[PDB]
Amino acid sequence: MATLLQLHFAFNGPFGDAMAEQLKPLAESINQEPGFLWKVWTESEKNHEAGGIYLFTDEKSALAYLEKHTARLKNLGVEEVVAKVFDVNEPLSQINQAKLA
Amino acid sequence: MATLLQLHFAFNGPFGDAMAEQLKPLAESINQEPGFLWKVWTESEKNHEAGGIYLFTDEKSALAYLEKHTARLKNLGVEEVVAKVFDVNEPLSQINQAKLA
Repeated sequence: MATLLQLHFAFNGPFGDAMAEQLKPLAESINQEPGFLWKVWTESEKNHEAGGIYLFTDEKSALAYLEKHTARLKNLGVEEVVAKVFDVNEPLSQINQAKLA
Repeated sequence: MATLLQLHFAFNGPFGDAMAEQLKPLAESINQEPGFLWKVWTESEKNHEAGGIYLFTDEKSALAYLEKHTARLKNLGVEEVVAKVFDVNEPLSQINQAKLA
């Protein structure tokens, strides 16, 4: 469905490599979630947060699947994954057309 | 600096039009934050959240400016706007090249 979803959590959930390397070949196994369209290529020790915004197979699975990721980090990691699915509010795209033009 | 920042708060902070319409001409006055590159074109009543991810003049001003937005909504709105600046973790961009290719 090419849904754009927010998916991020605090760093020090895993040590970090779980994202930087171990996300690539183990994502479907470790987090147990596919993604379908693309994956999260975000990590920020300086921000103490790891994750970003990426495309998920759909919105409905997306909010349920935060708990998929979260089931790991709630246990050994940190707090919870912040995942929501927003919608495009087109009126304000007027003020978008500077850098994204 | 074309910094990509997360900026979103819960809906029912403003009635909503503060984003949908009133953000466009009043953004610099209401929130009193410029943005520079582009603005946030997100609104989601179904998610009960309003805001998204957009480019800010820089990261340093970005985390300080959450409180700019927040000084309004902490007073009359909802909780606090969620704003963080993440970084690009390029090794996982391998798994990005499906839909963003």
